Amino acid sequence: LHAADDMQLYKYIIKNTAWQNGKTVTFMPKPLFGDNGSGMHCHQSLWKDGAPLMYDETGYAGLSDTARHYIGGLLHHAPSLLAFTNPTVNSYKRLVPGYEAPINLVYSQRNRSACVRIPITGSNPKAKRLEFRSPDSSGNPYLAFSAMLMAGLDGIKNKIEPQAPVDKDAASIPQTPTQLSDVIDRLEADHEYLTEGGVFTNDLIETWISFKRENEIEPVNIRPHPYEFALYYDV
Amino acid sequence: KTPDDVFKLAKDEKVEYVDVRFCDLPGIMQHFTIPASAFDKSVFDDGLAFDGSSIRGFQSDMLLLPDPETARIDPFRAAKTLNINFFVHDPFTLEPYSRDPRNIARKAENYLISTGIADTAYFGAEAEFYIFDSVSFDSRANGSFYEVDAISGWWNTGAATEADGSPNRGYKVRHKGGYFPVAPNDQYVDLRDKMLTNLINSGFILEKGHHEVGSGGQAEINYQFNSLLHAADDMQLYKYIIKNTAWQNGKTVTFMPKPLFGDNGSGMHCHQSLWKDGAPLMYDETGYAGLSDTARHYIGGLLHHAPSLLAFTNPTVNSYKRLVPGYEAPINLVYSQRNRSACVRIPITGSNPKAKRLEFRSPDSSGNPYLAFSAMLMAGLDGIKNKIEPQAPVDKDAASIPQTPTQLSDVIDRLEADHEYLTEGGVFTNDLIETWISFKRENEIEPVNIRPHPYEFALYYDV
Amino acid sequence: KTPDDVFKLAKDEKVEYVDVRFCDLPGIMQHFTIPASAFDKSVFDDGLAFDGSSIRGFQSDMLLLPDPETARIDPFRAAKTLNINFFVHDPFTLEPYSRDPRNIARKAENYLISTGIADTAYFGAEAEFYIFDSVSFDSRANGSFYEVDAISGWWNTGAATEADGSPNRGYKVRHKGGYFPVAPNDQYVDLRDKMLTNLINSGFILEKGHHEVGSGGQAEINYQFNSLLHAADDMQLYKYIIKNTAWQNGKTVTFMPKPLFGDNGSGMHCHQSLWKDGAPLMYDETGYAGLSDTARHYIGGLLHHAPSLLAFTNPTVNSYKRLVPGYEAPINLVYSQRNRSACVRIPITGSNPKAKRLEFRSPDSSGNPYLAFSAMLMAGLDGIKNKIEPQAPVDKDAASIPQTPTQLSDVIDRLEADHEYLTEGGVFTNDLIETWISFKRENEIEPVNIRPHPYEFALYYDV
Amino acid sequence: KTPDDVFKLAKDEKVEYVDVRFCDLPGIMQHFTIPASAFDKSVFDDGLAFDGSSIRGFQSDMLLLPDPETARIDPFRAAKTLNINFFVHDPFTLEPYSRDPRNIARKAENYLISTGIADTAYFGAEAEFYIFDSVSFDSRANGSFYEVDAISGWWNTGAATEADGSPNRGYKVRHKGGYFPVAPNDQYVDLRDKMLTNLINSGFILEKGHHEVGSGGQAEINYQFNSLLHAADDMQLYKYIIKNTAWQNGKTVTFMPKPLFGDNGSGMHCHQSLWKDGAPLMYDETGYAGLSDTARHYIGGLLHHAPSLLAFTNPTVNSYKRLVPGYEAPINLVYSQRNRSACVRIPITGSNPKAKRLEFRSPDSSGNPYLAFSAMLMAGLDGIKNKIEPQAPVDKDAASIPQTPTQLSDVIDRLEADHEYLTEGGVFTNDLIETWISFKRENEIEPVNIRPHPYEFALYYDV
Ligand SMILES: Cn1c(N2CCOCC2)nc2c1c(=O)n(Cc1ccc(Cl)c(Cl)c1)c(=O)n2C
Ligand SMILES: Cn1c(N2CCOCC2)nc2c1c(=O)n(Cc1ccc(Cl)c(Cl)c1)c(=O)n2C
Ligand SMILES: Cn1c(N2CCOCC2)nc2c1c(=O)n(Cc1ccc(Cl)c(Cl)c1)c(=O)n2C
Ligand SMILES: [Cl-]
Ligand SMILES: [Cl-]
Ligand SMILES: [Cl-]
Ligand SMILES: [Cl-]
Repeated sequence: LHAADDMQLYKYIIKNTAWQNGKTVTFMPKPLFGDNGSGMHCHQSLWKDGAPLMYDETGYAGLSDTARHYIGGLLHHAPSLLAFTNPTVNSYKRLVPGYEAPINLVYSQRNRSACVRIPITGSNPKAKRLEFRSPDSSGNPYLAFSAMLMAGLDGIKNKIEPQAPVDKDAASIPQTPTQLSDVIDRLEADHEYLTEGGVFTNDLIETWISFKRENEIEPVNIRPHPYEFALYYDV
Repeated sequence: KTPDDVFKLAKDEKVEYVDVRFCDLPGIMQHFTIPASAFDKSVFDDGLAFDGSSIRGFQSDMLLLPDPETARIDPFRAAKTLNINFFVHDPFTLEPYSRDPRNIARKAENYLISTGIADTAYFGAEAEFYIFDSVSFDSRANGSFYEVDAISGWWNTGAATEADGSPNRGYKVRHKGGYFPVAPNDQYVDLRDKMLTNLINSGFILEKGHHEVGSGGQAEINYQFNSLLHAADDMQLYKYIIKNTAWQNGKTVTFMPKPLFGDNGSGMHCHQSLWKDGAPLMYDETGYAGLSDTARHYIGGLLHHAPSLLAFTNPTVNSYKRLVPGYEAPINLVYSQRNRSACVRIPITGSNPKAKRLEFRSPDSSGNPYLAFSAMLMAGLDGIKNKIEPQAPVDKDAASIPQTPTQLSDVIDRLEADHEYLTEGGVFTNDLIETWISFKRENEIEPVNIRPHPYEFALYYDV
Repeated sequence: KTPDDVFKLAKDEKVEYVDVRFCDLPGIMQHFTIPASAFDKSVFDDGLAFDGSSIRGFQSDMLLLPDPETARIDPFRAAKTLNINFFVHDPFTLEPYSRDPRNIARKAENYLISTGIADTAYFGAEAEFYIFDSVSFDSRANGSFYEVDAISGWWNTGAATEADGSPNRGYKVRHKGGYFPVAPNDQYVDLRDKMLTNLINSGFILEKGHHEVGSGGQAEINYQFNSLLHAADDMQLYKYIIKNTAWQNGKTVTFMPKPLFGDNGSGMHCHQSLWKDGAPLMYDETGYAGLSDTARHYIGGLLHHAPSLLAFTNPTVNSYKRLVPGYEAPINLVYSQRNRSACVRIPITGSNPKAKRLEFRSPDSSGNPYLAFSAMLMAGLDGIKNKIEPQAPVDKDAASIPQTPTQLSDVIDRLEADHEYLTEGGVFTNDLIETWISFKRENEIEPVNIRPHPYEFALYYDV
Repeated sequence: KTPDDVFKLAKDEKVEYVDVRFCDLPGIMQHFTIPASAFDKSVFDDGLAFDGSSIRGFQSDMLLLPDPETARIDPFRAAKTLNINFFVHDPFTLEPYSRDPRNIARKAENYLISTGIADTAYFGAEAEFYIFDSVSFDSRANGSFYEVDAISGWWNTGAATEADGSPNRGYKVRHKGGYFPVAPNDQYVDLRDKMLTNLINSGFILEKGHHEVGSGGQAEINYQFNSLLHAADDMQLYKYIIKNTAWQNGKTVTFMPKPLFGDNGSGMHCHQSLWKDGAPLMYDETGYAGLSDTARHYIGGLLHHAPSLLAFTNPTVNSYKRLVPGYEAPINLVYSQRNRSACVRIPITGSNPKAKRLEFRSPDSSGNPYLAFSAMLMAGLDGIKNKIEPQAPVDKDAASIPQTPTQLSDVIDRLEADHEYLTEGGVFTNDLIETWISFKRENEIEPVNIRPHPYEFALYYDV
């Protein structure tokens, strides 16, 4: 909760420092074509009774059973999870099918192209964690962090096993969907994990799906893109 | 029309040049020019040699053979010129080149004959366009824009003076209740008439049921149908004449499906029928809407293959701004007689068997009529061969009725998954289909996809 | 054509002035004018005297003798004028001046005869050019620029209004799939036709295989080949007609190899063949690609001497912006039948022996066709005399294949190291070759070299 | 200087932030910032972790270790900041990363020791720069420009008013006979003094023989030499202080070799000497110009390896606009005592053994001093190990004397062919040299090569 509060305050302070100094800031995922997008890397760990739960010397990359299953949840639910972690049409201009894009549904230790990265922290158990790389700053950190935790928890409860990790840089590796409308469809089809313990309600999820369809997806869709004039004016 | 007819036309009209025209893959006509004195019998017999990376459009020698039916005097070129369309052949083998759209249309017609189902496929097209005064656009790292404009555009009622500094005289607003008001609301009468005149002078046949229509800056002139290949030739010539009549009169035309947001898109309604031994095949008093078994099965093919068929009939990203999920949009995969919202409509023609036909309403003018008409025929023919039964027709205006896909990328995926019907008889080749899929993915779908949309800034700049 | 033919043309056309033309070293035609009334037999017999620092281009008296085959009515000059090309002779000795490019082309033709190898060398050239609306540039102590522009240039899609304040009407963008679209995409149709018409009226022969082509602002009109000297005369006249047709219609043309960055360069494909006693020498059914021993050895010479040959066929710094190490560039020192990437291509002409020839693809229009065609013949002749065997031909599209050098300074070095083949029969003299090497080094290579390039500021200002 | 010294400086100066600096390959310093409160002993012992695609410059985790000798208060940053340079290490192995220029300089120093030839290599550099008021440039399809400007530039004597509309007050023209006139001809006195003051405040030592000099917009401030690595650190800090002193006073500085055509280029004269056990190794009364065997052999190495050495000392395309084949240019591969035109000069220092050294005059400021100094040492050390004998020195002012290559592409070729001396002791690795060769070819040489130069339009538009 307070991490999300911190994010809101971060954005507030960044935007207003700029504003007071005659500038203007955007957190939108992709304001510049042919230049770096803006992402939000999310580090996550679970703790119990003041002790870390993610570490195990014996597991791959120092990961416990609980950690691996959490990852299992993230990767399995990713297509729907992006409805909160990457909630805008503009998000999918960053998450693009042919680059360094964190769109590959695998976990890794070296591959700066996987959804989930395990930062190298050595043998210090406290530092062990997972970094979800896909998200951006375009939505709601309260909802995004919550949704991530719910995916992880569903992964633990159902002992979901993730695909084998990939440490080297074809059609074998699954992708995150490439459009908001697709991820909204996936959210509609698979939101059971979010309703566990009444954290998200069906009512809220349906509202979110409606809002994005009617206010965001469709209004962009019906409006001719300037580049369509370059392509097609003279057909 | 024969070679001798063409030479006679050349001599009578005192032609100075001959323009050698051939169609490229996306649907733009290409040309080079030769002196009339070099246009003789050896052009029809041996053909014209031309560099084959130039004929192919990518970076070997090709041979061009003229189609005498397509010969027309160019009404725009100062030097008296005869335009003729050609087919692309391999120089060694004389084989029709498999990626020349005109060959594909010819192959489609020959295939029809070879199945014994019919001997002629007739296509009639009604194509809309917009007349503008100006267009500009660009796409940069830090920004993007487009702007189309017209003196009489309804968005200009507030202008203090026109672009040339002359006064605003009004008569711009579109009213409820009537789409086709008389002058001065109609501000394009004389220009449209010039287009009409040029079409009639260029051999277009306008008779009963053919008209010139205008609504704001939008217009349409329809004309007599033709057999498949020559119907597509007619469409190319139509576009050529409309664009250049506008150009010569200080205007600029677009056939793009959706140039204006919140205004009518531009469609191409395609009428189709099959004929054998001078007799129609679509009629039967006893069938629904007067349709024979052959007609119903053709419809079956159209509706079944529609998701992939749109890759040719609606081949651009901009197409899907017209085919939009919540309007009057011809996106519903049903056939009907009253519903101006179904893919296939059966125009009401009474009991005259000759007039019976089907109108495919989804297409637009943004692609290649040679490929689009061919693709439509192939869908229909696969429908007949496999006796495909269409869903029950719908004559009344929920989740029950299937839709056409809503994005070019989706219809390209569907083409990839289901193009078997197009390869029958070698009309389309797997090679060509794969090329078409690549081209649309790399040059159209992806380049639009990676570029932020202006409205994304309205929605998201301040997230 | 005889002197009497020329006098008859002068009298029939009511010529008022005769333009005395001669070629300078780099390749620009020079002139002065005399009244027609002073153009008589004594011009052909004795010649015209003219100050010989003026004829030579540097700072003695020279004599000019007319070539009757080059006589043409000037279609641009208001006062009726006859243009004729001349040879430069020493007044005392009547010796052909060794630095007049026209003499060098004549010497090349006579040398051919004297070797007994053949009696006629035919050259066919296809030369591209760009049509622009404007050009400006300068080079100062603290800055430098150039800018070429055209209303219809693809970089101008975003212009609010045109340079004259008229509205932007679009149709500027180059599409994938087709290089030669019809109007209105083709925005130079009428102007190109005017160029074509002027060429035909000026005695150029356009028959089977000859065409007018346009792509954006780029164009080409090819025409019937000719014997070496007169083929080069034809090229000079071609450029003259293209440039001035443009000029009279408010445009400006350039034949420079590479005016546009990231767009097609302008090349000059050079077709060549040798003939003896009215019969072709290049054909043999049994040889690869129908090539005789004489043809293959000619190719051997072209490829062996290519690095030095480019000093005349690609004689400018700007040439090497077209001949660039990573493209479709005709820079690969091989011959081929399919590979549009080899220096020498053998056009496919079937079994007709007369049509067999070789196409040297590397050259551009930036220099001197008299010197370029001569230099090409000498390379081919040295190849025959020494029976030089070319590498195995390549019909498929690594470090194995040798390249043409990539800079003018390199090819000038190679010319300095290997010009023996040019001095055979005294066609080129050592004196001339040394002068050419000096000129290019001091006036072209070095002046470009010492001037910072604008992109160096992008790369390095902040180092 | 020790870690404790640095902490003491941080505390005394009330530093708010620490700037973590590391050098990229081409030679620009990179940084990120941490709060001062996180700058403690664990920074020196364990280092700082940072994303290793960010540290590497291409698209794994890297560790950064501070060099206490490089700590300096930033005089420009409003928040009180301490700048420190770092070495890049692999996190797992603690191995110095082989492509961090700072490590390379360190490896060079350690290698020297390990050969027993000497224990310390001293480098002194004199680097010139230009002060301008403005710069702009671009590179587009249809045109290209750059423009640098200064109110007092000699090309501006004719200006009716200055850029701000204030009157032209003259005193701009450069006169014959004196390069360093006093004010008001000298229009940068106060700005240069600010630069001088900032250097002194930043730990630069200026004593006997050190000065501030200005000529038009050009300037130089030299300062006490240092051991190799730290001399390169000093150079980076020098450039930093010059550029930002200018920036804070509304000006803009460039260290590019040749910003002005027909005005002095900007060079970096590099003084070098070897020392062992606190004693000089370069002196010998008996040798020519007071040079020991070790010195002469070092020179031998420099002159022998110069063609490849310039890949680091003169690493840009713009470098070769200064090193031009017909001037005072330090391009002659000889050593001398009087000839201000030789690569290596021996400054006259009399019989004081400590002062004896060699000045390499060819280099400029356009690259990476860490790599340049290292490469120079390696050439010298290869010269000593193989007792390379240099050509006879030249004290008088033809084709006898060898030149440095005249183009970056040539020196890159020479580096590719001869880089064995750089890999001795693993100072440079083959991997790094290949990367450097690729980088220069793909990002610098080729991009300049493919872009038409403005002067080509002057020369060739009308061919
Ligand atoms: C009226 N119409 C249109 N137009 C409808 C109005 O817009 C122009 C096309 N297209 C038609 C028809 C049309 O009537 N038919 C049927 C058809 C076919 C061949 C013959 Cl000989 C005859 Cl007499 C009739 C057709 O087969 N097609 C394709
Ligand atoms: C078609 N062509 C072209 N053109 C190719 C198309 O562009 C213009 C030049 N150049 C040719 C040829 C060409 O055919 N020949 C061979 C040649 C030579 C002499 C005679 Cl009498 C005859 Cl009938 C044929 C040649 O020797 N040359 C040089
Ligand atoms: C005067 N100078 C310059 N400057 C010349 C004027 O511009 C600044 C560099 N650079 C020098 C020298 C220079 O004197 N030396 C020799 C040297 C080396 C070490 C010691 Cl302890 C001493 Cl006392 C002298 C050197 O080794 N280098 C590198
Ligand atoms: Cl979407
Ligand atoms: Cl799409
Ligand atoms: Cl050069
Ligand atoms: Cl270079």
